[PDB]
Amino acid sequence: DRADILYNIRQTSRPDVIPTQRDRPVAVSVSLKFINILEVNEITNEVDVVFWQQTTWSDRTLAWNSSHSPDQVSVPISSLWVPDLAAYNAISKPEVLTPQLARVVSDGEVLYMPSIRQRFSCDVSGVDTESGATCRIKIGSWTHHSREISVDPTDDSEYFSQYSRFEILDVTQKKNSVTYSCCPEAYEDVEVSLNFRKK
Amino acid sequence: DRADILYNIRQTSRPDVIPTQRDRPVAVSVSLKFINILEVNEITNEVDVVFWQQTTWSDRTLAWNSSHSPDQVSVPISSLWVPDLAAYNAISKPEVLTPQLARVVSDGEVLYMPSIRQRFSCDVSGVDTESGATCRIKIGSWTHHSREISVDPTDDSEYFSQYSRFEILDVTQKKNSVTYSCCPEAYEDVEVSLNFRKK
Amino acid sequence: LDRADILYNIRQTSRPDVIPTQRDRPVAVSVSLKFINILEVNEITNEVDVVFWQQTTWSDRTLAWNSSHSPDQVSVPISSLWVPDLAAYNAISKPEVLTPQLARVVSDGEVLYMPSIRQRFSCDVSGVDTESGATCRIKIGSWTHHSREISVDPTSEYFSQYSRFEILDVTQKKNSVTYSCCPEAYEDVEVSLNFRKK
Amino acid sequence: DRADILYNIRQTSRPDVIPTRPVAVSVSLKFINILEVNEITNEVDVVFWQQTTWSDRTLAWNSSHSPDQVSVPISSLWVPDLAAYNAISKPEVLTPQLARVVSDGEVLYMPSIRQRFSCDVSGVDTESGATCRIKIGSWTHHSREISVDPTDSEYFSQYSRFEILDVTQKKNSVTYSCCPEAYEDVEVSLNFRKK
Amino acid sequence: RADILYNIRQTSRPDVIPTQRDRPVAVSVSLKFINILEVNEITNEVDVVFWQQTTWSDRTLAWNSSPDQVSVPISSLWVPDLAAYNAISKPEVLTPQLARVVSDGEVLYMPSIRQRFSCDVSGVDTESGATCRIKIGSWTHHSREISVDPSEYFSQYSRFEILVTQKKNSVTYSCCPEAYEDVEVSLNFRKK
Ligand SMILES: Cn1cncc1/C=C1\CCN=C1c1cccnc1
Ligand SMILES: Cn1cncc1/C=C1\CCN=C1c1cccnc1
Ligand SMILES: Cn1cncc1/C=C1\CCN=C1c1cccnc1
Ligand SMILES: Cn1cncc1/C=C1\CCN=C1c1cccnc1
Ligand SMILES: Cn1cncc1/C=C1\CCN=C1c1cccnc1
Repeated sequence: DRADILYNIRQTSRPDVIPTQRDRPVAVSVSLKFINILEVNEITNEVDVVFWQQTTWSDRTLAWNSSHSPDQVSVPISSLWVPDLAAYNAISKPEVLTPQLARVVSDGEVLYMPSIRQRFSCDVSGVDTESGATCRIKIGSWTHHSREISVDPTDDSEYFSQYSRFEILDVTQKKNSVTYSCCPEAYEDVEVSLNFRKK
Repeated sequence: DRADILYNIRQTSRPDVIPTQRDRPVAVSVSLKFINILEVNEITNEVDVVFWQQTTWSDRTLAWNSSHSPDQVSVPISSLWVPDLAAYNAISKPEVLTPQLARVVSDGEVLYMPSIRQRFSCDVSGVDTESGATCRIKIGSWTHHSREISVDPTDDSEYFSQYSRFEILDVTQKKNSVTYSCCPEAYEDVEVSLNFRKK
Repeated sequence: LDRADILYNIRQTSRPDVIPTQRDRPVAVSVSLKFINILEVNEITNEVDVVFWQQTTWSDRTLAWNSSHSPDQVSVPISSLWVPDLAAYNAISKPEVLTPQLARVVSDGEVLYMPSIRQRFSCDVSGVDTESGATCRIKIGSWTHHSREISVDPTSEYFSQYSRFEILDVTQKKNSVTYSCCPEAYEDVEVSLNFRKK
Repeated sequence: DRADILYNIRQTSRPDVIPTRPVAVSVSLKFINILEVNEITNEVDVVFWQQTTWSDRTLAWNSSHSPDQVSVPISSLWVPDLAAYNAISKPEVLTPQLARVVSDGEVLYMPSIRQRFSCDVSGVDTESGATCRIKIGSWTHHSREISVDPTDSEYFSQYSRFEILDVTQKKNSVTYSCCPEAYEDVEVSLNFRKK
Repeated sequence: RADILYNIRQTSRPDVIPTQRDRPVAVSVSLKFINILEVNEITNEVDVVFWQQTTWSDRTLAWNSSPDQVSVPISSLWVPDLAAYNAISKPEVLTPQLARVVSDGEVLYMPSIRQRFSCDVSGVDTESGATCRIKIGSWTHHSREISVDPSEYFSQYSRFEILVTQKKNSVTYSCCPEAYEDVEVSLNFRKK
């Protein structure tokens, strides 16, 4: 049934179409687990970090009966709709470090969690402070407003490399909504706050 | 129904044909919102900047009925005709940092606004004074002259990063039309004047 | 059967997007790293840049043919094949693959893929100047298939005379790990590269 | 109709087939910037417009009651396999890779390119200047299949650390040891100096 | 000439080694060194530019000699999967990726390549200089499938000078029972 399931997903799902249920927004969960902090610059206020970007959402049309079938499959993301998330204050392309496969569950829920390396512009002052710096990253949909996509956040140092020259103090995630000057609509995002200190 | 709207587009879009409309030029709007200034060099006169390149134009073929269907949708740009804009004094290709989706309205109006990192050759003198420097970026079509394509420009620190170590004194944008030595036709560009200084 | 015939059949039966499980059991991937070079280390940042042959074998019994009177093996580009989704967990760059992306398929269905790879890691570089030397640990495991669908197991001679470093020992350990977020276990091979400066 | 002209092109251009009587290719470089110079390694980094023209009569159409010119993606056209022999990086193409096609089958491709070369940089701080020679030619076509013909500080950047004294172009034929066919190249000479 | 490309597209099998009978494909390789660009005697690494002349025969491509040759995209043809074992970067190919095809089936591919190698740089400044050896061979075809058999274009603006030899070698590795043929290129050069 596993090739069957991939087949059913590809015949049934269009990657270029938002899986909106009954003209409700598509609820996406976003969550970052930091793995490393590689380059910090206090003169230019730029940081280099590696993290797992956990992204989950639902496409109920994908679902299948798993009484005698596998409960899950791994699928190339090029066969799915994936939300067009962006980090607003990113100053580089995000470098994907892991195979780009999503996990689909028989109920129609999807998990995509690449490990990503990326550079951001953010407040770095206090890095050499026992209070540490707090760097804020904002992530949301680039071209879908809140009527279509809604972004909700789900040991902060649990998988953090210990060989990093930095140490994490806390990670906190909060939901925001913003309307920009060019356009009438609002865009939901998550601000992740990364509190870290040099060692 | 968002799916039915998109198939229609995929069927009739013609990515390689200017939606020219009866030998009148396509009227393109171009507008930059500077987001960050990352590096500057007074001796080489080079600049590294991140900006939103907002681009709008009409494709009539793309229109549909929004009465019982949605007003607009996100489309991959690989599925559309896109203006062949180039920045004349660019010295790198643009690194596109965001998903390459454009917004298409049922009236055929297309919005495409990517965050872009690029490096330019321009006048950096003054960057360390209070008066600041004035760097000019020129954007036009590369292969469509005045009759085929027209570009028109349409708060300057509204989206600028507060963690940048530069700041914007003013942004101004004026239209222009130039004939080159090689060929008789004229080309339109938008001239953008970034007046900024080191904080 | 000729080489063309074998490739034709592989293209007819291969399904690059779908794991080739035998009934119930997990695909048993084998992995061993053969280190060729250690190019840049940083004692301050704890980052290494290494070159290695990633020898990877596994079985896809659907590909099999009778080779009594035909070739026993062919080379196939990996896009024609299902390949395991292995990741180095503590890598901080993509793998630069240096060799032609070709796999070797045996008539019984065994597959061998062994790319030469240059990659950068985040590991312990302390003591690289010491007699004890440094011990960098590289962790490799399936990224999206848990232990019931993929298992990985471990299977200095070709290390460059010209590197600025010498190898002391290379050991491997198997781990199985369930993570905070998700209910499954994921297997990996931990390789320990014990090296020091000449 | 402009759509109609492209449709015709797609089913009329064999991108893999040269259209021949050697194809006559015109090459000229208009320099936009000199970005780096390294007097010790003899390396230069430059930005230039590559004007490339050639005829593809197979592509022609009727100009009356018809648009005289269209913009076409080069991926859909044959294009000369030009290469710079003293290049030491791949060309970064800074512009959209579209050609323009006239109704009489004349073709224009003029990308903006950044590229690094190995050439003589001695004298760049001299009043006389330095003279950097770039040689361009077809890589796999000999004289009987392709000839290259060559057709100023005019578009050169005011903000460059350097200025152009003179640009000159010559034609050459060369036979290499490996193969007995002849290859034509246009040698472009750049006399420039630090201001 | 359009017809020849049509046939080649028609009969050419890019993924299938074109072995005749039971014998291996004879691949000729030779490097023409054009430029040595960087050198690091500390790390023993070099960055060079060379032309790689690679030639071999594929008879599924032949035509009744119409002109003798045509230029083809290598994407249209089987190409030998040579790799340089002591490479530490991917090849950066600087020329159009086009192969010349003779009517008899001879194929010639010669790109200009820029690559960094790991080799012996010790003494490059010395009168003796250093000597880098670049080993080149098929990565996944053993000696029964592929056999590999082996200075006037150097740039005068290079900061380096060349005092070049080529040798055949055949290697059986610990993992596997077959032998892999290679060519070792030996290059003695010093700082100018
Ligand atoms: C700045 N920003 C944050 N999240 C999304 C955006 C981009 C905007 C703001 C409004 N218009 C859009 C848009 C619409 C269509 C295509 N691309 C961007
Ligand atoms: C320099 N420039 C500014 N805007 C567009 C250009 C490019 C030029 C100048 C005129 N001829 C063209 C051309 C013609 C055909 C194909 N590509 C470019
Ligand atoms: C950290 N790690 C090691 N091996 C795999 C992972 C990633 C995780 C573990 C939890 N679930 C996954 C997953 C599942 C589906 C898609 N992507 C990631
Ligand atoms: C050095 N050069 C200048 N123009 C062409 C060349 C390359 C050579 C030398 C002769 N024949 C070739 C060739 C033939 C087929 C494919 N690639 C290169
Ligand atoms: C190390 N080396 C030198 N020349 C070729 C090689 C690669 C080898 C050695 C034996 N087995 C392989 C192989 C076989 C199939 C696919 N990939 C690699």
